[PDB]
Amino acid sequence: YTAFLGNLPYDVTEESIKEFFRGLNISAVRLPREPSNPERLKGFGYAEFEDLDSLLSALSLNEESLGNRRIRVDVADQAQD
Repeated sequence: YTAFLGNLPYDVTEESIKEFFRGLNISAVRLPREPSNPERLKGFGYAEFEDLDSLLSALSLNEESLGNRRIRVDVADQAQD
């Protein structure tokens, strides 16, 4: 499945979601942020997730109000859906 978020207050994606996102492993994480060195905080990410475990957290974990930015998490298709 694919989980994309509204806006990340600092915990965005890529390693962060892979671990913070939830209980299950996510196949991939695409965040407009570059952690290779920059370490940016924006709002808009996508991850391939089992959702299952993620779905539970993704439903609540997400949309949290952080400072002035909330990251929404929703399940978006999977391979071919």
